[PDB]
Amino acid sequence: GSSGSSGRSIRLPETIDLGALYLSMKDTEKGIKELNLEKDKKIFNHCFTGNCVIDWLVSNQSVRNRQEGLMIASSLLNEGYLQPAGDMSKSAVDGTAENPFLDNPDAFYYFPDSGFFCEENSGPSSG
Repeated sequence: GSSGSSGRSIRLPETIDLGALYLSMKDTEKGIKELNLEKDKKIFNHCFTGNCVIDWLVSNQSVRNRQEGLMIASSLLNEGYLQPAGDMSKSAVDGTAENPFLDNPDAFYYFPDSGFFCEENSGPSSG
């Protein structure tokens, strides 16, 4: 255990700790549910959509509304708690945007701990 906060103002909710939050999402029943979708000829396993993440925070009484979860969800991607999956969010976390999160149902995300494995789905060719 080690504490010692510093600074004039605090953007993030001092009453919360990203680290502790990410743990709640790791839960099977008290965490964010994942799925198996295929994009850009690639089936990402153990991947969840954006919206799901945002809501998951609201339902857990972590935020007041979606927008509110935008910060918590965005920070998770800045620290590493969340990993982008798809040229969609990927282009964001790389682009010049205060928040890498897209709070969109088309944006996928995976945990750095969850057994994430991407499989390239080949296509039917001729000859």
